[PDB]
Amino acid sequence: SNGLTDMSQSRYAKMANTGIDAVHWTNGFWGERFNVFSGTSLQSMWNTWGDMYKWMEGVASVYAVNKDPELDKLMDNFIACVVKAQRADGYIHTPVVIEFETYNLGHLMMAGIVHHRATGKTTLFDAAVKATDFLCHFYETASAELARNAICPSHYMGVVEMYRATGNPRYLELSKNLIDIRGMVESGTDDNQDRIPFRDQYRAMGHAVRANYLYAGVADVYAETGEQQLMKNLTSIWNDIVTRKMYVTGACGALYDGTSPDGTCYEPDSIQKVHQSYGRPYQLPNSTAHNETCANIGNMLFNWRMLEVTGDAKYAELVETCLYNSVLSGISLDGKKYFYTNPLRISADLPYTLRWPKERTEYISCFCCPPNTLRTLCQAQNYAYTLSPEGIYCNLYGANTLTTNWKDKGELALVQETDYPWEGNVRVTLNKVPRKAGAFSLFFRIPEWCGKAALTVNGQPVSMNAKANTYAEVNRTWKKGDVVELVMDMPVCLLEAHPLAEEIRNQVVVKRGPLVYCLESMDIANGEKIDNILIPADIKLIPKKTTIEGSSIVALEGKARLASSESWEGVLYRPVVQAEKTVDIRLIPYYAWGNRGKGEMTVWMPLAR
Repeated sequence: SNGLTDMSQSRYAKMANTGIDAVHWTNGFWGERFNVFSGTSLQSMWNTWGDMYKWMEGVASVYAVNKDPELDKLMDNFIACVVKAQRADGYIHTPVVIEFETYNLGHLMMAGIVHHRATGKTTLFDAAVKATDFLCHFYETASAELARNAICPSHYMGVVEMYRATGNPRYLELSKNLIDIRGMVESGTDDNQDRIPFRDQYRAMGHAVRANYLYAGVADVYAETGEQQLMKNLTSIWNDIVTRKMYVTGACGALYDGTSPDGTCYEPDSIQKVHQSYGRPYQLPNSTAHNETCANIGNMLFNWRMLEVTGDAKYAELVETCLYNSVLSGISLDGKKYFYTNPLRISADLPYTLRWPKERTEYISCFCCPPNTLRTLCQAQNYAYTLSPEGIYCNLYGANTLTTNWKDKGELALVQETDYPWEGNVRVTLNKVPRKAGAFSLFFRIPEWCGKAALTVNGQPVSMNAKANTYAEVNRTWKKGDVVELVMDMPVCLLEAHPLAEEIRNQVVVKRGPLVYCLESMDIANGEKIDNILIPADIKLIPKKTTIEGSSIVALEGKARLASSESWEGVLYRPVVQAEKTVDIRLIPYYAWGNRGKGEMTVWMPLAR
C-alpha cells in the first residue's frame, strides 16, 4: 500500500516495499548513522540554506520513522509556501517559494508522494498531481527536439511513481513515450544515452547518473508493462556494468572526460565527447575514478527495481554494496560534509588537480548531489525488507523493528538484533503474528561474499539449502516469540580482479563481509610511504574496534611487507628494488576514509603471492 516505492499493484513485479513507516533502525551501525542524519545533517543543510524538495522528501522520510511533531509543522510551513506559489495549471515559479524550468517539477513529484505516504495528508500531494499534469501537457505540446526538458532523469521514476500513486493511465502513457522517444532525434549522444533508440542499447554508455537513472526508470516501466524486450536490454546493461564497468565499491563512472566509442571507430565525426562517464570495458582507474555520488545512488536504485521485478537476490547484493561503499562514502561521519567525487586513490605526487574537492566540504551551494545523498541515506531503512504473497524477505541486515500488516489478517511485528556489518550474526524475533496467518516464509539473503552460513529456529538447526547470492527460505507456521538466527561466517577476504582491468592488475582489495576496506597514510606505522606497502597473499589481518569522530568501526590490523624506498623524482622506469622488511598497517572501511585530515589513500594495493 505504502512504500518509498510501491510496486504492490504492479502486474509484473514479484516483490514490493514495506511501508515507509514500517521499519525503524534501532541499536547499531544504522541507528547511529540515522541519529546523525536526522539529528544534525537535515538542520545543517537548511542552515547553509529543487534541492529543497529533496531535502523535504528526506524530512518526511525521517518523520515516517520518528513522528517528531516539530518536523510535521516544519513540513506544513514548507508546503504552505509551495502551494501559495503554484498556478492552476500546475506550474511553479521557483522565485516565489519564500522561506524551461520543468526540472524542479520532477522533484516536487517525489516529495509529494513521500509526504503523502508518511503523514497521510493530501496537502503537498495535490501540488504534485498538478505538477505532473503540467508535464503531461509540456510533453504533448513542446518540440520533439527538446531532449533538455528530460535531462533531469529523476522524471522517469517520479512519473511511474505517480501512476502507482494515482492509477492515472495518462502517467504510465507518458512514461512509455519518454522511453520510445530516446534516439528519435537528430544527433543524440552516447553521453545522454540517446544516439540510438533504447531498444538497441545492450551496454552501459555515457554520463553515469543519466545512464543509471534511465535504467532504473525503464525497470519501473517494465514493472507495469511486462514488455520483455526492455528486460532483454536491462539484463545485458546490468551485466555490462557489473562484470565490466563498476568499481569494487559499486561506484560508476571512470572518466571525468573522454570519447565514445574509444579506439574502435573510423569516422571521427561519429566519435563524441563524454563526461562523468562510463569508460571502456575493464577501464577502472583509481586516482581519476569520477564516481559521482549520485551515479552510485543510481546504480543502487536500478538494482532495487531489478530486485522487485525479478526476486533475484543478486540484485540485492548490489543494493548493499552501493549503500555502504559508494553512497555512505559521500558524506562525513559528522553528517555535515559531502563528496562530489569518490576516488579509489589519493596520491600526493599526483601532478595535476582534478575537478572537485578531494576532502569533504559543507558546501552544498554548487552541487545538486548532497541533497540527493542525504535524502537517500535518510531512507536506508526502506531497503531492509521486501514482501510478496509467499512471505517476508530480509535484504539488508541491521538492528531494527519491522511492523507491517500481513494481508487482510492483522499486524506482524518482528525484531532484528545484530551487530552487522561488524559481525555476521542475525537474530529475527517474532513479536506479533496475526492468529489467522497460515504457514508463511521468512527468507534470508545469503550474501555473494559469504562462503558458509547456518540457520537455527528457536535454537534448532534447519537444513541450509541455499548457495551464495540466493534466499534461504524458512516456511513455518510462526508463533509469537519464535526466533530465527542466521550465522554468516565473515572472514577477511582478499580479492583480485579480471586480468583485462589493467589499472588494478596484480593488486588486491580487502573486504570483510560487505565493507570494502582501504588504507590511509596516517594508519601506517613510522610514516612509511603508502606506495611502498605490499600485502602478502597469506597476510593475517585482525579485526579491532576503534573510534573515528565518535563512531565505533572495525579496523583490520596486520603486518604488511615494505618496499625499500628510492626516490621516484624524475624517474619512470628502474630496476626492481628489494622488499625484505615489514611494517604494521591498519585498514579502515572505505566509507570512513577522509575523516582524519588531509593525507593519502588507496583501496587497491600491491599483492605479494
